[PDB]
Amino acid sequence: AMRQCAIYGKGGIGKSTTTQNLVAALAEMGKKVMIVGCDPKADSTRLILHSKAQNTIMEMAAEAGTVEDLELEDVLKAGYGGVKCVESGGPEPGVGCAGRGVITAINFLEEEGAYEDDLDFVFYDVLGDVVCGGFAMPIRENKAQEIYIVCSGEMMAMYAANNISKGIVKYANSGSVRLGGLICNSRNTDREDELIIALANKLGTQMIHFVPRDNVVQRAEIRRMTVIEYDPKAKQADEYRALARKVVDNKLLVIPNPITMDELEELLMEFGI
Amino acid sequence: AMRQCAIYGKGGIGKSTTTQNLVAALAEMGKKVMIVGCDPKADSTRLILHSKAQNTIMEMAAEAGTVEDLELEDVLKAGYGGVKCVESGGPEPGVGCAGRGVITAINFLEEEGAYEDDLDFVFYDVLGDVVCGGFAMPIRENKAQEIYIVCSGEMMAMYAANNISKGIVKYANSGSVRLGGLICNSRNTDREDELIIALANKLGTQMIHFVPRDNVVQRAEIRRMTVIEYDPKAKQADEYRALARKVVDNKLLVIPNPITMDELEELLMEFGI
Ligand SMILES: Nc1ncnc2c1ncn2[C@@H]1O[C@H](COP(=O)(O)OP(=O)(O)O)[C@@H](O)[C@H]1O
Ligand SMILES: Nc1ncnc2c1ncn2[C@@H]1O[C@H](COP(=O)(O)OP(=O)(O)O)[C@@H](O)[C@H]1O
Ligand SMILES: [Mg+2]
Ligand SMILES: [Mg+2]
Repeated sequence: AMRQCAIYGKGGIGKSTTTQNLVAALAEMGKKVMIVGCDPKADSTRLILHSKAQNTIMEMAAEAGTVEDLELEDVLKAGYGGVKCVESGGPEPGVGCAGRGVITAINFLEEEGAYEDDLDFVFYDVLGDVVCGGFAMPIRENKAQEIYIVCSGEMMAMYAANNISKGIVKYANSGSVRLGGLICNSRNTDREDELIIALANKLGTQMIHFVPRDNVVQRAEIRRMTVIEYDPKAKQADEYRALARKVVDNKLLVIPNPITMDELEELLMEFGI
Repeated sequence: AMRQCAIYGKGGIGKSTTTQNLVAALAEMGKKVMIVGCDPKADSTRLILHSKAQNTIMEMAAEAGTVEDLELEDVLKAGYGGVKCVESGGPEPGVGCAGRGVITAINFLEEEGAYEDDLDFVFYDVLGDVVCGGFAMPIRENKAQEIYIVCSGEMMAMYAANNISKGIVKYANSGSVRLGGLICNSRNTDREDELIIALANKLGTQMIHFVPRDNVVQRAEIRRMTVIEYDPKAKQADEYRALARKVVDNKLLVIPNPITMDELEELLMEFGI
């Protein structure tokens, strides 16, 4: 078996930094992991591959003729800890549907046998500002059973978490997609941990980890690495190791309870952020 | 004539706060303005209307039967300074296309004669994390001739500005949609103004104004008002008045020059943010 997890959240909140560092810690632990980038920014694998980014399935299919002319060994690339990496891509802005590459990529990976038994985890890194088209497909089509939402005390980040939760509820009658937890990516504000714990409780889930804001992230990313690889002794490395451990051990997967706008505003008012 | 302007940018960057405060300053100046909300969050008019939010065209059409059973006087609501307000709405998460309500709303407003000659400005407040579907329609279908992008020194906010610019270039052979400027909504970081000026120059536009981060915004919004209405003597009120004046006087509308990821990273590296 393998656990299929998707990391959702608003743009800029820390999905790709958190996912790649979490996955590096899992690989350091001995797990076999694949990352599938589902964000048109297409830089969700650069820290594993030590790269600028990664050429996308959409791009490679266009140069090869069809997606059928691609081989899995041409598209999947291995980096730190043997983590396997692939990027979906998407159409250029103003053209088509921004999420159409996610559908092409996930179907290609399934057909070409990328979901080999020795994998322990697959992580999809998914744009979450809209929940439609290919960005909704991991939920609609039962591709990611465990959704973890990266957020912060920022109202827009919590709004996005509630919006993604509504999409999970909408498809609860089919498949087995569930909310596994919230990950707080700190803005270095007071009581922020308590705020995200309270939001998780209202939704029916948990805060799986509070990730501190730490400048070592920027120093590692300037060098195209995870903190795990760049400085294994860093305090922040131990934070990602704690997050990875709790994801491995997590057994709470729920159909969430989305909240009203009044509840959100009451949370922010109360915690004085 | 009326000037048709759209405010784009990543989620949470300050589109709705900036737009409503800019428009309030325009109304204080004697201009007649309409705001059209084109973001599914649907709170783009609350500070003009002193409201929680505003019921959307999608919602009202569903309760009335069809969009044809709606009258313009039922949908448009006037608030501070006589500013007229309407919200598009959108489908619930996981269902349909998140931008489909924008198409319905703009077509309804055009057909029902909302673009009456005495209007001086229309502002569309548009989600900009993806440029597709209804969110691309103001550009694709020539609805907003003047695009102003709210951003900040945050890499994701500048990436979004570049992405929106690519969509403008894609439709430059038809209609007259142009980039009018960047608005820096400060994160209170050093040389941030210089950073956004440099980005604007690379794209071929200008920084039309640097909006400071000021807690009076939160104090005004807790009371469902613009800063213009809440505290007309505030320093921040004068900032929005300066922004409004420069939008009125702006004559630079360009087909922008999108930049590469290397150029963006060089900007951040250089300005040491
Ligand atoms: N815990 C953290 N501490 C410091 N910087 C962070 C942290 N998490 C994310 N960042 C920075 O935030 C920016 C955006 O993160 P990213 O993972 O690219 O967001 P997303 O993938 O959600 O768009 C990156 O520059 C990243 O280095
Ligand atoms: N200049 C500013 N100073 C202080 N707070 C701001 C400023 N601009 C925006 N905000 C706050 O940022 C948050 C998001 O702004 P908003 O306009 O709702 O973003 P968007 O419409 O782009 O999603 C709001 O809570 C708003 O009060
Ligand atoms: Mg990312
Ligand atoms: Mg808004």
